[PDB]
Parts: sequence; C-alpha cells; structure tokens
Amino acid sequence: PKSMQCKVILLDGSEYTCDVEKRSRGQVLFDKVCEHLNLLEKDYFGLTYRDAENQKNWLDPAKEIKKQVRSGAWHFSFNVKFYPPDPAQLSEDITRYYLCLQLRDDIVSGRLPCSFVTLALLGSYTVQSELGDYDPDECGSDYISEFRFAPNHTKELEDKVIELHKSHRGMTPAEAEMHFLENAKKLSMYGVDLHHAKDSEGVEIMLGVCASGLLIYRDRLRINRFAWPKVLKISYKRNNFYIKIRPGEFEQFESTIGFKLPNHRAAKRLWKVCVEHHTFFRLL
Ligand SMILES: CCNc1ccc(C#N)cn1
Repeated sequence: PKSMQCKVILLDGSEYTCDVEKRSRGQVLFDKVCEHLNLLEKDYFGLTYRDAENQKNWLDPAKEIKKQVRSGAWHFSFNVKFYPPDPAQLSEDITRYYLCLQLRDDIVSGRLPCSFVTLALLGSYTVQSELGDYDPDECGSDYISEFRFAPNHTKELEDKVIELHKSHRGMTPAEAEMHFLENAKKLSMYGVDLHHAKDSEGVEIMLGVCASGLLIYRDRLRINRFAWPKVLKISYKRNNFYIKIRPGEFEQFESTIGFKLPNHRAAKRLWKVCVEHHTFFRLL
C-alpha cells in the first residue's frame, strides 16, 4: 500500500511530516495534523496548498489529495479557514491559542491592518501569554523583542508593547489569549478573505469573504456588503463570478451582480470559498 510523504507548516512556523496512502482524501491528512496538535474544535481550520499558478487553495477534505496538488509537491500549511466572530464561545483554550497564532501571522504579513496602539496591545498580550509577568532584568531601555508584532517594527512600538506588558501582571496565558482575541475580532479586516476582481464596468475592486457576508471594496468611501441571508445563489462561468441578491420587500425580481476574475480558476476558488462561508455561517 503506497504512501506519500506530507510536509505541513504549522502555525508556530515548525514543520510536521507524516505519510498517507497516495489515494487518500484530504480529511485523512487533516485528522493526522489535528491529532498532532491536540485540536478537537477542527471545524474552524483546514490545510492550504499552492497550485501550479502559485495560488493558495484550500485542500478539500472530501477529495483525493493527489487530484488537488496534481503536479505539485505534497506541501501544505495549517490555517484558520472560518474565523469565529466571537472567540469567547469556542469551548477550548487550545482552539483560541491556534486562532491567536494565525492572527499574529495575519498581522505580521500585513493581511490584517492594525493601528499602532492595537499592534502594541496585541503584542503585550502575546508577550504576557508566552513569557508571563513583565521582568525588568530581560528588558533595558534598548530592548527589542524576538516576537514579530507588526509588518514594520519601530523602537516606539517595542516601547509601547513593554509599557502595556507591565499592566498585565498576574494574567494567565488563556486569559491573555482571550484578551488578544477580544481586541483582534473588532478589526475591520478580521477574518476577511480578499479576492482581486473587476466589476461589470471593468473597475478594479476587492471582494471580501467573511462571517457577515460578501464585502465589495470599490474606492474606500464606497464599500457594499451582502449579508449571507440576502444571497440565494452563488455561481461562476468562465472568468465570471455571480451572486443572486434576494428581492427586497415588494420587489418583483431577484437582482444579479457580476464580477470579472483574473482567470477561470480564480472564479471557481471565489465561488467555493463563498459557498463554504455561506454554509458555515448559516449553521454556526
Ligand atoms: C491560509 C490561507 N489559505 C487560503 C486562503 C484563501 C483561499 C482561497 N480562495 C485558499 N486558501
């Protein structure tokens, strides 16, 4: 029974290696990674691979791994797929821990924009969780943390992390991670999966997929939002993505909105993440 080696980048940046039978479905690998992680609340997470166009794809747990990675290496990342709007409602502290690690990467990468003060506050909770109580012995006037807190580090940011860290004495790691999440969950781009597209006029927009629905970012001042309940059908055809927007009260007809994606695979990927978010956040 022939087995393929799998390499998974975990959220702490380390590498997990395991073997699965070469005809395995994605769920098989996902279950192995989740067991390694002692993760029970698995519904929020998934595995990502890079396609031949170097695009991030979700590994479909129902489909064969070989029919997804195709010509590429069996290399994956472990990621948050569905960002919970209220992390306090997760049953386990370890779930909240993996969610914090994902968000720290969302912040450092610049996917999740964040004010100076919130970067410093999130940083201070991470430091409290991981080192415990502030100690002056480790931190002089010239201290720079090993921890990555932001897309661009400044001395002023390091200083503010320490000032806030001092305020958190006696805080336990679960408590500090819960405070991290209470702040992160409020950020306007929390759990927003962005897709480059063009509107029906050819104007360049971003489509955001998240818990609260589909967001259209047009020109900073013009941001349209379609709550999942207002979306009856999600479709794609060639390079085009379509949503059916339910009739308003006393309107005779459903309204259709049309977008141009860079290519046919980008249109299918956007369709599938929308359907998955619609299902997930209809049930949650
Ligand atoms: C960890 C991020 N992984 C992702 C994100 C978006 C999509 C899509 N579409 C696939 N994988």
